Amino acid sequence: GDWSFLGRLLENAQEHSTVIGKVWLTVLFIFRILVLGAAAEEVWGDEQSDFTCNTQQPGCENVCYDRAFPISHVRFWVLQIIFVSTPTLIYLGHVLHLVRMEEKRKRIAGALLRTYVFNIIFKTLFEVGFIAGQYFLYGFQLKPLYRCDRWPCPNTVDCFISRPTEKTIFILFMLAVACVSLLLNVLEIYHLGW
Amino acid sequence: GDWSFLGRLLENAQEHSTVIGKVWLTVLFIFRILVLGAAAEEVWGDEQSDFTCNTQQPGCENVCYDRAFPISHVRFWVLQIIFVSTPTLIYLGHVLHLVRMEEKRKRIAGALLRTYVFNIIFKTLFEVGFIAGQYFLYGFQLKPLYRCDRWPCPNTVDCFISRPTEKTIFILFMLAVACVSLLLNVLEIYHLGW
Amino acid sequence: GDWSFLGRLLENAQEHSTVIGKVWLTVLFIFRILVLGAAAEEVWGDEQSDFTCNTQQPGCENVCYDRAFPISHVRFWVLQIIFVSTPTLIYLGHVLHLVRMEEKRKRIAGALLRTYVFNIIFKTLFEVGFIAGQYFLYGFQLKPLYRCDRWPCPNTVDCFISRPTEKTIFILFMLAVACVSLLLNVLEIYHLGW
Amino acid sequence: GDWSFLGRLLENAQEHSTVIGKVWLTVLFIFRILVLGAAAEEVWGDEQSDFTCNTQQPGCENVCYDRAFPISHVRFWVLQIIFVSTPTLIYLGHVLHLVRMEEKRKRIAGALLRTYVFNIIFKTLFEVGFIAGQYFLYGFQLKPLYRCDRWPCPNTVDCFISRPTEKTIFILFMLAVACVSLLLNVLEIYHLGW
Amino acid sequence: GDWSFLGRLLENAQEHSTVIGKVWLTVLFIFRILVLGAAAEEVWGDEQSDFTCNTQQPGCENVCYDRAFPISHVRFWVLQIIFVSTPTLIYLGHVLHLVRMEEKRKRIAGALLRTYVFNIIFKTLFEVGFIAGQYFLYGFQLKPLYRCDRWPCPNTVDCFISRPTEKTIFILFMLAVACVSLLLNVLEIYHLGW
Amino acid sequence: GDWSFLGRLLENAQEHSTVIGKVWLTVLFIFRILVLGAAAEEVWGDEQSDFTCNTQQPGCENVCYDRAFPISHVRFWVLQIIFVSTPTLIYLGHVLHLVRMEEKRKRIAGALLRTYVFNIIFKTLFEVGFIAGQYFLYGFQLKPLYRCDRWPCPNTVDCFISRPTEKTIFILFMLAVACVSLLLNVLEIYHLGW
Ligand SMILES: CCCCCCCCCCCCCC(=O)OC[C@H](COP(=O)([O-])OCC[N+](C)(C)C)OC(=O)CCCCCCCCCCCCC
Ligand SMILES: CCCCCCCCCCCCCC(=O)OC[C@H](COP(=O)([O-])OCC[N+](C)(C)C)OC(=O)CCCCCCCCCCCCC
Ligand SMILES: CCCCCCCCCCCCCC(=O)OC[C@H](COP(=O)([O-])OCC[N+](C)(C)C)OC(=O)CCCCCCCCCCCCC
Ligand SMILES: CCCCCCCCCCCCCC(=O)OC[C@H](COP(=O)([O-])OCC[N+](C)(C)C)OC(=O)CCCCCCCCCCCCC
Ligand SMILES: CCCCCCCCCCCCCC(=O)OC[C@H](COP(=O)([O-])OCC[N+](C)(C)C)OC(=O)CCCCCCCCCCCCC
Ligand SMILES: CCCCCCCCCCCCCC(=O)OC[C@H](COP(=O)([O-])OCC[N+](C)(C)C)OC(=O)CCCCCCCCCCCCC
Repeated sequence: GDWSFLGRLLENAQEHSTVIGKVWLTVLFIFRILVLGAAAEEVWGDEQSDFTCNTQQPGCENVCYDRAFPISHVRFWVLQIIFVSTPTLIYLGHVLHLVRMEEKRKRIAGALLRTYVFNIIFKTLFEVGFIAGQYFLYGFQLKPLYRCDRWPCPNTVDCFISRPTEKTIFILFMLAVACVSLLLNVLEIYHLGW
Repeated sequence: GDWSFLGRLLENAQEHSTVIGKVWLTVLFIFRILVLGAAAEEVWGDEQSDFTCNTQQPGCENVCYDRAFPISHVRFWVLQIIFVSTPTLIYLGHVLHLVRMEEKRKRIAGALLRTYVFNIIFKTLFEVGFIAGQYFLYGFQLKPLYRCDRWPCPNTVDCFISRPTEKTIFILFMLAVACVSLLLNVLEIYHLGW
Repeated sequence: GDWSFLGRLLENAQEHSTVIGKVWLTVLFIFRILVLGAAAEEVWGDEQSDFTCNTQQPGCENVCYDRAFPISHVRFWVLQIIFVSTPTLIYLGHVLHLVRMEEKRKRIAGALLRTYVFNIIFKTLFEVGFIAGQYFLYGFQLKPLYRCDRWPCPNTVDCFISRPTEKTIFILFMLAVACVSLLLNVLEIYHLGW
Repeated sequence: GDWSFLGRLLENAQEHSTVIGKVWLTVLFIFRILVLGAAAEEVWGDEQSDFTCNTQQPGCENVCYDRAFPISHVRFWVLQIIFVSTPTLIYLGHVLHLVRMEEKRKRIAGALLRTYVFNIIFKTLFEVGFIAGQYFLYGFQLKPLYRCDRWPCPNTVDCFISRPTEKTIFILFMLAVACVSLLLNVLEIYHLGW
Repeated sequence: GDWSFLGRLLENAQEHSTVIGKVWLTVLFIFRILVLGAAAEEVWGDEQSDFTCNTQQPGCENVCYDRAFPISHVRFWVLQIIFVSTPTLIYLGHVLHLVRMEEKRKRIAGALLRTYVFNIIFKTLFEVGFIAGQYFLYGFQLKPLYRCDRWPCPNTVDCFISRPTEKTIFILFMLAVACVSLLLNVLEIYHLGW
Repeated sequence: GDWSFLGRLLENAQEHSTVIGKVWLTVLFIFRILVLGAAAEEVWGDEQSDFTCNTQQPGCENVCYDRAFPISHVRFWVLQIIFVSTPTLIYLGHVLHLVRMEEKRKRIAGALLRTYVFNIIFKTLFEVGFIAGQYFLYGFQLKPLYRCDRWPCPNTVDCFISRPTEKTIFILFMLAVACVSLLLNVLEIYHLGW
């Protein structure tokens, strides 16, 4: 998609953020947004086209793909990116507001300190939450075979998924990127406190 | 699509708007435009391609998809974005006109105050209206099965929709974003009055 | 498509135009160009792919789609945009030429006044003309069923169109946008005269 | 495609050219490049996909499409644009070279006059030539039916073309644009001579 | 594809190059890169999709397309562009290095002269080489029929190619462009020597 | 995909890097990123669409493509580019941090020297590693035939790959580019030490 607006906002965040925060933003842009655009979106292009079920029942493939993949992985990662980014926008807005107020009348202390720490907190929580949701929804291994018993499918039908190994690889890659982001938030807290 | 022109106009609106207004515009750009471009448009890519009806009647799938989905959701959201944005453009134009007039001769009071409040009002009305239209047209749950009795379909035919669960998720996501926009307009009114 | 060049020219037109003219250009960019790019072009993507005729005759679907839709709607709107825009480019060029001449030697009167009024006139005429052509070619309701008797089709065949309801909606939307443009040209004339 | 580089060069040409030349370049950008990108390329998207021949012979559709359409129209127009543009680049380069030489040492006369006139000449010749080639290759009406007798086709087979009416419309549109370009070159010559 | 980076580098090369070199770069950008992007890539879009073999043997079309077209033409031209461009980048880098060194301490002679001449030489060699490779691999006429005897094909099968005439036209066009580039390099050498 | 952000970061790296480093970055941008975008991604577009297995077993093609190509080549190259780039970003960040610190108070020595050398080291290791992984996973020749015995396939089935020769060519091209990158890192080390 088009991430230019968010790109500008997060560059401005880089202008006003800790070094570890800059590392976090660079990770976000290179290892998550870029990887989705260049690589992952082409793996999931034929997710439903190349999803094959051994049946002659109309509508069984559709409902079985819907049950196998309620939300697609790529979409889930998109939402994860947006949500983990939002706190940074909040902090950047607080900063610009204080700057405008100073200008009206006539560098991390007071409200900025607290707000930044809270930003860190929320980023961490959201990240952990998406990780856990991904685990409980799919785990971290996409098996080639999916057995479906949803109406209109007669008895249990066997269905086969496109590119399970490649998808598995990218699932783990993005999970590792998320864990790196968590480590970076922890390091930022430590740096602040000491 | 290409939202760059609107992007520039709404950035200019950010230059001249309340803090809560800036939050509203950031929500608009990140949670609605971006989500449509990156995520939702790929969910609805195969809306009619993967729409399957259990019949051998030529033309039944077409008329049954037309009856099930008169306007697509993504298109409806596009129109919603445009319409909720228009008032902001009107207010921005009023502002630039007053600036040009001052320049000819030789900061929210008088006409700007009223016009801004009215902008808020219209944004709210339009938002609520689209929400209600969405509800009365589709509700907020897209069932996998759609039973169609429209000519040329013989008797009632069963038809099956692509990605009902994912579409349901995104419907609710966008509804929640709209409700957040409403809360923001209310907060802006309150801030003005007090 | 790519409207950037025209975008720049019409922004320059905004630099030199009446307030109502600025409103007209904003309408052009937001409600016509943007709507086509984001929404309408995806409705008409499968116009011929999902056009189904109940026959086993080779070539009947092609000739029946050609007879049903001689020019596609989206293409017609593209041409409408270009043509209604041209006068504005003519006026902008007259303006830049006078500016260059002043520069050589060493704000709406004389030739600029007349030329601007004529621009208005032409914009109006073209708009009305496209509206009427659209009406006489298609009307403003796209029926799902189209009965075709063109060779090689044997006797009369029934053919079915993709997304008739959505297309009908967008037809009316664009017609209303055109009528708004007409009202704006009328208002601009009135403002000039008084 | 991507016409940005050529766009920049021809904008520079506008910086150094007659008023009628500026009109010519605006015509080139709006009525030929833009129309191809936004409209014509979508008419010819399914030129071979929706080309249907009434036969069961493998390879007959391919050779019959190749014989019906040796070069596609859109490609022919692309080449026409490039070739009619080249002279303008030559003149612009002559100009920049003279400017650089003046700079080394320490507004249409001499070499610039001749070179510009010759540019006009070549533009005219190329235009007329492409027009005539288009006529002799296709004429200006694309008939729906094409009868093909090329091996491997057995006896004569009937083949049917996609969107003949729409293609016919756009053929005539582009021909009229080319004739307007010719009129503009003639007017430029007249302006120079008088 | 995206040629913007290379575009910037070669514009910088234009800043520091002979007039004939500027002509060469303009040829490169307009007649080779642009033609590929706008025109040729759409001719070769369905190279394998519309490649039809008269057989019922699974896998024969794949191996016969692979034997007929080991490397596609468009890809070959892409590589040709890259390779003929590289020397220019080398010369530009030599230039910028000398400029930086002058800056540290505190216009074609010495090392720059030799390096530029060598650039010319390499460009010529590479060009000639690609031309000859194209000839020995395909010649300059793409016949519609290709007879294939590669396993798993039983005996010899007849296979038919998409758009042979159009491809033939573009092959010759690009060959002529390459010969023009050669003439330009020769002219540049002559200009230097005299 | 979209490499603009990385492009900016690596341009900044060029601002602060050795000449051989600049050559390395130019190689990265021209011979790896550009080649993937313009050429390789179109070779691997139909990797699974045109993958044909001689069987009537549902799901055998999917599992046999997954076993033949666990990760696609293009995706592997994408990851290779990202990883070999990361060290350069680390070094650039170290540099900008030292610059900011100098600014607070009031050119390759100390920490910058070590960090740069380590960057070189890591780039080399990663490169070699990806090379070896590519070899052990696929080798450097993609055979047309792949024999598959994975469930649900009955006994051993023959499967055929799209464009094996072209893919083989590009595999070797990218391997040679990687070896050139290795030579450049070695040359940079030598230049530093002497
Ligand atoms: C503010 C934070 C709010 C958090 C709210 C959490 C709400 C949790 C509701 C718990 C209801 C559980 C009941 C249930 O769900 O019924 C079981 C059903 C799965 O059925 P199954 O066991 O057969 O396996 C499924 C196999 N299949 C994947 C092929 C289908 O559904 C599942 O378990 C899938 C559950 C997926 C949960 C996704 C949570 C996303 C959290 C995002 C947080 C973002 C923070 C900003
Ligand atoms: C300035 C504001 C003007 C507002 C004008 C509102 C006009 C309301 C006209 C009321 C006519 C009702 C009669 C009717 O419509 O016949 C019923 C028919 C649905 O048939 P059904 O009951 O079988 O279920 C349908 C199930 N199916 C979805 C699968 C097809 O159609 C429906 O109800 C669908 C109705 C959808 C209404 C959409 C309203 C959009 C408002 C946008 C506001 C924007 C403000 C800027
Ligand atoms: C400078 C201005 C010049 C204006 C020139 C106007 C020329 C008018 C020529 C009049 C000839 C009428 C004879 C005729 O056309 O035979 C009837 C035939 C339709 O047959 P049908 O009755 O069975 O229904 C058709 C149903 N079907 C749509 C499914 C096919 O064709 C039609 O009526 C369709 C006619 C469509 C007219 C489109 C006019 C566009 C104007 C654009 C103006 C732009 C200004 C800048
Ligand atoms: C520097 C200027 C050089 C100009 C060189 C002109 C060379 C002319 C060669 C004359 C040879 C004629 C013999 C011939 O060609 O055999 C006839 C054959 C058509 O067979 P057919 O009669 O059955 O109808 C064809 C029906 N079908 C279209 C469905 C296939 O081919 C045709 O006539 C098609 C001929 C198409 C000519 C295209 C000329 C393009 C000029 C571009 C100028 C650009 C200037 C910068
Ligand atoms: C630094 C410069 C290094 C240059 C190295 C040149 C190496 C030449 C190796 C010579 C081996 C010849 C043996 C051979 O190849 O066996 C014959 C076989 C073709 O079989 P066939 O006769 O049946 O016809 C083929 C018909 N079919 C196209 C449908 C398949 O293959 C062919 O001849 C096709 C040969 C294609 C050669 C392409 C050379 C590209 C040069 C690029 C230079 C770039 C400079 C920067
Ligand atoms: C920090 C560095 C960590 C490096 C960790 C290396 C871990 C190595 C694990 C070794 C396990 C070997 C067991 C195994 O794998 O079972 C054999 C199985 C292949 O079965 P097969 O023999 O039948 O042939 C396969 C033919 N087929 C391609 C059509 C499927 O799998 C294979 O061998 C394929 C193995 C592919 C290895 C890819 C390594 C990528 C390294 C990237 C380094 C990036 C540095 C930043």
